[PDB]
Amino acid sequence: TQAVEAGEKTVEQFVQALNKGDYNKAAEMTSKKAANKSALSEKEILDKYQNIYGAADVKGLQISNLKVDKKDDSTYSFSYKAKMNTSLGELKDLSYKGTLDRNDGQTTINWQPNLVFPEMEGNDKVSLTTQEAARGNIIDRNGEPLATTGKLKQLGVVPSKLGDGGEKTANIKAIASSFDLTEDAINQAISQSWVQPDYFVPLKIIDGATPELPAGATIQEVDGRYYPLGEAAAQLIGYVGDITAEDIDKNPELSSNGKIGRSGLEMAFDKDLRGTTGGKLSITDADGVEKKVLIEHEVQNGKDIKLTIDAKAQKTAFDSLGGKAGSTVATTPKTGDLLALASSPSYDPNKMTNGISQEDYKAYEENPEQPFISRFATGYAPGSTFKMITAAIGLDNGTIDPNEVLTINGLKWQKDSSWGSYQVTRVSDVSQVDLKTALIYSDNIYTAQETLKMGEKKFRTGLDKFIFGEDLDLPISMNPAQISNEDSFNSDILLADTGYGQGELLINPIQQAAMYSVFANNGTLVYPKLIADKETKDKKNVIGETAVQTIVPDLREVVQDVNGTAHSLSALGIPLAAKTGTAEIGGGGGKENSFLFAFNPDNQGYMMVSMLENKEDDDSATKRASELLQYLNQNYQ
Repeated sequence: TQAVEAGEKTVEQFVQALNKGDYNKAAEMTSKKAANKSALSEKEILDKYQNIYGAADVKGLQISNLKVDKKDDSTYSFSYKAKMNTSLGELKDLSYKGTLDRNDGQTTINWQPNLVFPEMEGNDKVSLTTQEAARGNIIDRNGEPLATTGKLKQLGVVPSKLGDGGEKTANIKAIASSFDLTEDAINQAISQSWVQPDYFVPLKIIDGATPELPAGATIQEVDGRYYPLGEAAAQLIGYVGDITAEDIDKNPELSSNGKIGRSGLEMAFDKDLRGTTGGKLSITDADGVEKKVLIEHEVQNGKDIKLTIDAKAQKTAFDSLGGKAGSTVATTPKTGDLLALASSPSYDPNKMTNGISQEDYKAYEENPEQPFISRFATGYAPGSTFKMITAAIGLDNGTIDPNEVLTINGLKWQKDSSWGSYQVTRVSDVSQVDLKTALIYSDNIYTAQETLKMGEKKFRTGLDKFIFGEDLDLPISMNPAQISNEDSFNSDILLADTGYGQGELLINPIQQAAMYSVFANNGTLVYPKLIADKETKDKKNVIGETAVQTIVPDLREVVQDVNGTAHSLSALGIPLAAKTGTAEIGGGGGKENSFLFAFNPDNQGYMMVSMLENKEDDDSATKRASELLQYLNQNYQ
């Protein structure tokens, strides 16, 4: 058993070297080239493994059921089952056999071609045929395409037909002025290292009508990924890019010639959209006749994925932001169907997947407003819109009397002199403020007082009945909401700030639309839903129905009362219950975020949560919501 265990260690080190891709380390574990020992030399074994395993993208060689005994005084036989992953799938149940050589004081492997693949002999070759799978489509709730593989117009130039001296400079300026291109960019494209005099040098993709083609201009039809909404859904859908040799090392089942999702849903649903590579991995004879077929299966195209998004609401919600930093979430609050997940500013995903320059990509990454951010999935302080939750909690535990009137003098207020210079600030100097008045005028001092009067324990008890700390079942990279950094505020100031929603709270717009959905389901929290076919999961008795039937009538007045903060939305003439909010936030000035929550209190057909990050002066989310509220009130009742 002394040499048997030394032989078992030799087989394990040989497999481990093949599994790690170190073929030279595995080849040096073989005996000398002979007839009763190894078949090839060490350098020939290296080239055979590197060519065969490299062509099939073999990765993850692991063995089992290893048995090593003894055949002669110096020969030990070994056998084992093995498994490996290739570019066509998993090779399961591979019976490997061989012999060892115990000359000198170390044990080597009598290498044979059957150690590459089980039934290989002599000068047998390995052939791999593959068929690329078509990437599945991403569609909205009504079948409209959001991410599709279609035909594109590739506008390029042939430098031979461009001219010589003077005529070449005139045609470059003619194409640059006819397709809105830079004159120096066309010269740089035709002067790269890969360019030859007659090579078709691609320039840009034409997503419309093709104008007149001057001398040297030509258009060719190529197939690629196309995003109809473009930047309107760039953060949600994402983009796909060319698969690199490093991506194949991570997952061999990818197509070493296709596309892979880099961000958004194209990446979160990459496996379900890319399908499976079809083809056949066969062992051929010395010429080219197949002996045995190892792996073979038909190509399967990627399955289409249907979202709850509305293609027209996603475009309207994005355009309403006007390119400013912000986000908008539109849901059907009774089922959680995410009708729109807009984020602004945004990037062009079509330009991203169809060749983007280093300057345009650097302009996206170094933009101070950061268009790459999925703002609907980024945690923010909910702002003074959070009064609705604090009030509903205050009504459930009997802390807040809807008819009790607090006397507030001025625009600033603090509990004691222990607060130092900090004071809760409000915008409207209303002396007699009750619950309805504080919701109409968005009075933070009222909310700050009722929160301290409620206490931390009773406040967290009502907050814990929501979705704080929960990871939502959504294919969107997202962190769970939090009430504070730790489980205790340990500060009356932080408790009051959390009352009107700007302490250490972190709730992204999707999680906000889930928490605010209780006012459309009589206190029942309906979780958001992005996939059209999934079931509607809900959370009952989050707040009392009494608080819903008390705050929702006041939220109507936030729109209808002439001093309401959302009174500009009464121009719509539709049943609206809204609530505005602001949040004061590395240097800089008053980084203020304008929020807006609004829904239909008559039919609960739609719910909207929009916000503007670092708002400009005189700008607000309420000013930009008139267009989206009309479409949601018309098509979602």
